Amino acid sequence: SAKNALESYAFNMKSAVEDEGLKGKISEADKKKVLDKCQEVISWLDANTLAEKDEFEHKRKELEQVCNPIISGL
Repeated sequence: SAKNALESYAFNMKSAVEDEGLKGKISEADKKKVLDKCQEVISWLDANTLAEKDEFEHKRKELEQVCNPIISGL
């Protein structure tokens, strides 16, 4: 269930930056970029549930790279 993993992961990063406390711990730009990216994958997840595992696996890598610069300061 790489789809479930991906969406939860994207939800998690999105929730973390958009968290009412972490919202002042991360910079607006990082918060924005990861949220937008999380929305990108999340809206894609909803569209490509039939994707292969590697599609999500790569999407995970993508999402990780967007949140990574933000998570490294969180």
